[PDB]
Order: sequence, then structure tokens, then C-alpha cells
Amino acid sequence: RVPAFLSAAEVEEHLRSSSLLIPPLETALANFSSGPEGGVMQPVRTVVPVTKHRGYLGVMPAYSAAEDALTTKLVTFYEDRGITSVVPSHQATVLLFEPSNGTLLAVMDGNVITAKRTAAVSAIATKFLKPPSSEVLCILGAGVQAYSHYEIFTEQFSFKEVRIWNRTKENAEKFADTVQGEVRVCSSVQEAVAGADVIITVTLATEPILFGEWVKPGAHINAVGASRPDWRELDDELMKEAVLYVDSQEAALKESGDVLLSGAEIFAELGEVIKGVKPAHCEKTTVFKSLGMAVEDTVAAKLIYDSWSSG
Amino acid sequence: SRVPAFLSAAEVEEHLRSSSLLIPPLETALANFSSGPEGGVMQPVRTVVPVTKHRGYLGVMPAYSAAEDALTTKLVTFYEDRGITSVVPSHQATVLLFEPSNGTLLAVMDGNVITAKRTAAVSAIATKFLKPPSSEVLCILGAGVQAYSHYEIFTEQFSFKEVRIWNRTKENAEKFADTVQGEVRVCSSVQEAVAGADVIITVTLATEPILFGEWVKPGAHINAVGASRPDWRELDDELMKEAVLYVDSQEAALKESGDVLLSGAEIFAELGEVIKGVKPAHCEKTTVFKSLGMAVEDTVAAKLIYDSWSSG
Ligand SMILES: NC(=O)C1=CN([C@@H]2O[C@H](COP(=O)(O)OP(=O)(O)OC[C@H]3O[C@@H](n4cnc5c(N)ncnc54)[C@@H](OP(=O)(O)O)[C@@H]3O)[C@@H](O)[C@H]2O)C=CC1
Ligand SMILES: NC(=O)C1=CN([C@@H]2O[C@H](COP(=O)(O)OP(=O)(O)OC[C@H]3O[C@@H](n4cnc5c(N)ncnc54)[C@@H](OP(=O)(O)O)[C@@H]3O)[C@H](O)[C@@H]2O)C=CC1
Repeated sequence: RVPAFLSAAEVEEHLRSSSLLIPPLETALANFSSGPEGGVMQPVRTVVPVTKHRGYLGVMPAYSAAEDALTTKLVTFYEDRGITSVVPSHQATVLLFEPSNGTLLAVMDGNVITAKRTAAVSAIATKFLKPPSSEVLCILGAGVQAYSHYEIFTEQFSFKEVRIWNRTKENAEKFADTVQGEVRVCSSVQEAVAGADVIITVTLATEPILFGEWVKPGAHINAVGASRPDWRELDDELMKEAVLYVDSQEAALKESGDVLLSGAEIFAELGEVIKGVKPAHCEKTTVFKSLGMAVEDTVAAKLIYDSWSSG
Repeated sequence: SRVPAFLSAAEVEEHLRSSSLLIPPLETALANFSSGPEGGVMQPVRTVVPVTKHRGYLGVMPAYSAAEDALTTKLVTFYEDRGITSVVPSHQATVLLFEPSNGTLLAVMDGNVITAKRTAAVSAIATKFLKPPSSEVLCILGAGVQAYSHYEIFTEQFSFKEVRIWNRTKENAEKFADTVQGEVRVCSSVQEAVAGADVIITVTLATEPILFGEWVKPGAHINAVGASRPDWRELDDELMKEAVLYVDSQEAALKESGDVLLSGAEIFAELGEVIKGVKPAHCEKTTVFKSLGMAVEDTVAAKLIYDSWSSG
């Protein structure tokens, strides 16, 4: 018995659509937030800073009884060293084990899983915290997460207008050119968020790039970047003013610079909202701080492995 | 990007073969780990995911060591004992090695042999530092994977006039004595096994104390390898209370060692500290080395083998 290897291509083929991840993900998020009865054993992510290379190794193990899946995702991301750069990308790989045996069943690309699963979770949050009538969508960033998010948002919702802003203008244009559907390339984040109902922040910025003073009251913001406790994408007033929702409180309190450096108070976990124990103040300016959780990779890894296994 | 290389258990055995050769690089790693930040080792405490409905555990052990510039993560799975029903093997491990600068997963390799040898080597290091000044009788409690690896390196590293073994299941202690090279006295009770023993090795999956201080010869050195969970024990309160306690990692012991926690024993020092000389080795006193296993120990191993492998 040797572990099977699933290429990125083989994964894209058994996952195929991230909008299909929504249901199993809503379940996982709810189960994760329903404490022990939820069946998910997820310790907070551990990060190993590889300081001499300005990078980080993240390990995300999880067991979920509901679908009886035992996995662990390992990720590596290296700091932006400035605009002309040249940095190595986010890299992930997921390992799936036999829950009863402990045998390593498969090692698979985690890049597409990470792309698709993060976008799906943001979509779930948006479908819950998005305000009454919700016309304009704004995306800050133009990397892997930008595309995955755009893909599922245009599929799951209907925006009269979609905007994008990127520190490097040429990439925001490349984005608008390669994506299906029209997108307005903006030259400043304040122009991009001007009157925006839903905003998505997926950058590698360490200092605030979105200031609450530019945000339209009641807008929902998916804060996906800044997964270190000394990095920020949002301002103190945005963090101050808005009703804060996260995927995991323990994770936020350990990894979100935006939550920590601002001293904002966590209102609830997305899982709580999904199940109904916490209210969705979608009429108020909301912020969903996403850090990523092991169980989210578990449900995906599982789905894929079964699909793969079927042949 | 690169497709990760896969190293089978057999290929690991081929590129890694006398656990004795791991001793030097391991002493370095242990010293570096205990020399704080200057040591270059970034090792957060092991995280364990209990897989409750299967009575098992998933352990993740990531680490970066600048000295040898290696970035790895070992993933382990072990299931509580059940007797004959126990799953087989009880421990499964796999190590992943990454390119420290780009983050690319260079290789996924069997971790079973690494775990077996790495652990035995570390216990050997502790024993070589901690053992009484006339150490003649060796006693092993247990007869599984760790018992063999420990036996192998202890016989090669040290000179005992006598070696003893005790195992809950007598038939396996006998199978052990018959399979191993060199003579071993199979004992019918732990108390008989440790009677007058200078160095003791406990490598069982017991959750309740099996070794009581009352049977221990004053000055004996004990390598406490099992009971890696914070509600498992192998040693009793008297042994834990009267002995000078040494561990591999304080943070790890205070989080995972039931023996340390349930007894409320006070950690005297880290093995890394004594290796470097910052802490004393009270080898004339009854000592206990609580081993939990550390990621960096798998790091140095994984690296050594990956280099040998990509060479020839
Ligand atoms: N410190 C570290 O770096 C590491 C520690 N370990 C630990 O070392 C231990 C042994 O590992 P390994 O040899 O691979 O596992 P094995 O499955 O090979 O263990 C076999 C041993 O378990 C013993 N045993 C099980 N239950 C009991 C019991 N309740 N009381 C008396 N003895 C019992 C004996 O079982 P039986 O009666 O059926 O023969 C047998 O000798 C475990 O605690 C393991 O987690 C492992 C790796 C590293
Ligand atoms: N919530 C979660 O589960 C997850 C959160 N994350 C987070 O999402 C983010 C984006 O990830 P991903 O898209 O995969 O990574 P990418 O490498 O694809 O990020 C590209 C983006 O980084 C932006 N960026 C980089 N540096 C700066 C800067 N300092 N300030 C302004 N923007 C900058 C833009 O760079 P440029 O101008 O050079 O094009 C570009 O839009 C964070 O980096 C982070 O890892 C990631 C995965 C999951």
C-alpha cells in the first residue's frame, strides 16, 4: 500500500465547481461551531515562520466525524518583497488518511482546493451578510483568490456592476481581460469601493489598504488576506464600525492582525449564523474575517477522493 | 512546479542505516533547540487531533531548522491499545520535506523507520548523559517497534552485562528474545525486570502506570518513551516525585505528558541544555528522561536521507 498522488489537474477534474462545495461547507462550518456535538476536531492552525526566506509553513489538520474524514493541509506562502518583486506563490498539498487505520490514502494538490474552498466560504458569508439590495461588487486584488472569488460570485449572485482594483494596474487589466463578463478597472481603492455593496479583499498587503471612511454603510466585506497577526488590510474605523464575523474565533484571535491590532470584538462565527444561533446584521456594515480552516479542506479533500475512488 | 518524489520505507532504510550515525546531528539539533532563538530551530509544540470515534490520534510535527536549512513536517497516526484487537501497525508516519526558499514539496517519505531510529537514538543520547556510573543491567518494558530499535542501538552504543525484557503479553517478550541478537532474560513481572536495573526503557502503550518507583534501584536512569497523551501514564507518582526529571521539550511535556502532568512533577531541564552544558546531569541520582518526540528530530533525519537519496 502506497499513497495515491492526485495532480492539480486530477483535482480540478473531481471538484469541477466550487459552487457545489457550498452545501457541504455550510454543514462543516455549522458543525465546527456547534462545539463537540459537531463532530469536528480542529485544533488551531500552526504556523512555522521560515524567517531566513521570509516565508511561512502552515499546517492544518482536522478530523470530521460527520463525513468521517481525516486530513491535513500543508501550506507555504512567502512574503511580498515589493511591487517589482519576485516571490514564490502559495503552495498547498493535502494528505488524506484512513480514519480507522491511520494509513495515508492520498497526497493531493491543495492549490485548487484552497482556491475553490476559500471562494465558496466567502460566497456563503456573502449570501448571509449581503445587504438588502446588493448591486455593486468590488474586488481588491487580482491573484489566485481574486479569480476563484470572481468565478463563484458571478455564478452565485447577480451584480449590476463588478469592480476591481490592484496595486499593480496592469494585472487588474489582465484580470478584466481574461475574466468572462464586464469588470471596471479602478485606479484607487476608494474609487473601487465607492458605493460598493459587497467587497472582497484578497491581497498580500500587510498595511491597511481599505479605510472604513470610503465604505458605504451596510456593505459586506470579505476580508480574506492578512492571515498573519501583524498584517492588516482593513483600517481601525472599518474594524471599529462594522459587525465582525469570523470563521473561527480562536483562529482570528491568533492570526488576524486586522482583529488583533484593532482590538475589535468578534460578534460571531459564520457557523453560528448558518445554524441560526447568531443573528445576521446584514443591514449594518459587516466584515467577515476569513482565515481558512482545516475542516474546509477536509470536506473538499474527501469529496474529491471519493469521486476519484469511484473509478 | 515539481512533482514530489516518493521515498518508500525500503528506500529510507537504504539511505538511513545505523541509527547510531544519527546521534551527532541529533545532539546538535537538541542543543540548538534548547539554545532558544539563537539555535535557529523554529519548532512549535506538536498538535494532536484526536479521532475519537476510531480511538486514534493524528499528530502533526512541523519544524524549520536554519542550521541545516531544512523545512519538514512529520504526520503521525497511532491508535490506543485494545489488546489483540489493536490496529497494526499501531503507529503510521510520513514525513514531508519542503524547499525552504520556494516552499515546493520536494519529497514525501515513509516516517516509520525514521520514527523508530530517531527515537531510539535520542534515548541513547539521554542514556549516555544520564546513566549511573556503573551501568551493567539494562531493562526494557515493552516489545514493539520501539523496543527493537532501542535494543538495537543500546547494545551497539553501550555494554551491559545483562539485558532484560518484560511485556504484558509474555509470548511477545519471548518472540523478542528469540528474534534479537544477543542474550536477553525474559521476566514475568515488571518488578523482576527492573530489580537492580541501571538503565530502564519504557516503550509501551499503557495508559496506567506500570513502573513503580518502589522497585527502582537508586540512581537508575529511565527512558520514558510511551504515554504521549496528557492522560496516559507509564510511571507512578513516587518514581516521578523522587527522580530528577529531564525532558526533550518542556512546552511539549507540559502539554502531552500525563506522567509529568498527573504527577505534578517539576521539570529540571531539557536534554538539549545538558548536552550543551547549561544544565547538570545528576547521573548518580535516579533520573527520568521523558521523551515525547520533536519535529526537529525528524527534520535532521529527513534531511540526511533526502541528501543521500538525491545523490547516489
Ligand atoms: N517518545 C517518542 O519519540 C516516541 C514515543 N512513542 C511511543 O512509544 C510507545 C511504543 O511504540 P511502538 O513500539 O511503536 O508501538 P507498538 O504497537 O509496537 O507497542 C507494542 C507494546 O505495547 C505494549 N502494551 C500495549 N498496551 C499495554 C498495556 N496497556 N500495558 C502494558 N503494555 C502494553 C505491549 O503490548 P502487548 O501486550 O500486546 O505485546 C507491546 O510491547 C508508544 O507509547 C508510542 O506512542 C513512539 C514513537 C516516538
Ligand atoms: N481566508 C483564507 O482561507 C485564505 C486567505 N488567504 C489570503 O488571501 C490573500 C491573497 O492570496 P492569493 O490570491 O492566493 O495570493 P496571490 O499571490 O495570488 O496574491 C496576489 C495579490 O497580492 C496583492 N498584493 C501583494 N502585495 C501587495 C501589497 N503589499 N499591497 C497591495 N496588494 C498587494 C496583489 O499583488 P500584485 O499587485 O503584485 O499583483 C495581487 O492582487 C492573501 O495573500 C492571503 O494568503 C489565502 C488563502 C486562503
